[PDB]
Amino acid sequence: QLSSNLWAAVRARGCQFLGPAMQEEALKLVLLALEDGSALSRKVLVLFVVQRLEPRFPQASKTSIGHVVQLLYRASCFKVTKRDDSSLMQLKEEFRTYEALRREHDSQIVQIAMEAGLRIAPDQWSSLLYGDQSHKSHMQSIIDKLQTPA
Amino acid sequence: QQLSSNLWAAVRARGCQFLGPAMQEEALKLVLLALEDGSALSRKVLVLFVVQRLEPRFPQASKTSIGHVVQLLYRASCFKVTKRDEDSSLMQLKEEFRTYEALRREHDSQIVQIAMEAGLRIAPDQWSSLLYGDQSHKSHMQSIIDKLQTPA
Ligand SMILES: [Cl-]
Ligand SMILES: [Cl-]
Ligand SMILES: [Cl-]
Ligand SMILES: [Cl-]
Ligand SMILES: [Cl-]
Ligand SMILES: [Zn+2]
Repeated sequence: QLSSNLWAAVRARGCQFLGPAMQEEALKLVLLALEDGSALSRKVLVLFVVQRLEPRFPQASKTSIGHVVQLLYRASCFKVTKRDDSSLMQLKEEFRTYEALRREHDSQIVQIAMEAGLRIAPDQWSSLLYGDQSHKSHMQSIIDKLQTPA
Repeated sequence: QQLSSNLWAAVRARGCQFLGPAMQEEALKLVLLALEDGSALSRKVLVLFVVQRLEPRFPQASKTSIGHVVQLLYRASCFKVTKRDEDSSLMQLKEEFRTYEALRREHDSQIVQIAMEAGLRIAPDQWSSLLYGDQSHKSHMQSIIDKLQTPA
């Protein structure tokens, strides 16, 4: 019930979580393209990612990867250069490591759960987002930052 | 060949590469695919974009050789370069070269310029063979040579 309701809330907001392994690889590919400050259109960023993902993850599509990009967009990860032509995205300087990018990504899904009234604990979050229990403290610190400080 | 061997040696000596007519055609189309909308990519990311799509079709493709193809386009003044502080330089295809024909004209002209630098005299028929593997690009090659040789 809980997971189903979380992923519905994510999809309701134009976003997607592709499962722990696929999301991790999708994010590492976004990072590979943008960590040096390259400025890519959605077209080109998605082309870059889908092409490399599709062999291992056949569910990779322009639509599903676009939705992962939208999650990062909603999280304010990008500097956007607007045009008369397709707008460009760069990763903001503070988010050009996997740890940082993953922190904003994960925080955005927690905020979505808060927006939808879902009460999820660190252990549950670790399973949901990583398929393991090695990110409990990572998830606890995300939640603390979204609540009144001590 | 003598002229062919010498031409390609001259190109490679300048940090540039021509992958063969079929392969170079595909490589340039993939550069176009990444850059035709005005995206600004580092050499790193442009090479990655190209090799990831080229290598499955042409298994001899490497980051090193594709890097040399990008250098040929750079040498040919095809890019608008930007550089923010310490971050990597970014390449955009100049607006005038965002079609295959326009991009090939500048690429092909640069290779002709290299031939001239090296003192190689190659006729349009030979050029058509060299750059396209056919005899259907002789007039294209003549126009390129005339533009390099003769003021308009
Ligand atoms: Cl064309
Ligand atoms: Cl012709
Ligand atoms: Cl002809
Ligand atoms: Cl022509
Ligand atoms: Cl032509
Ligand atoms: Zn032509």
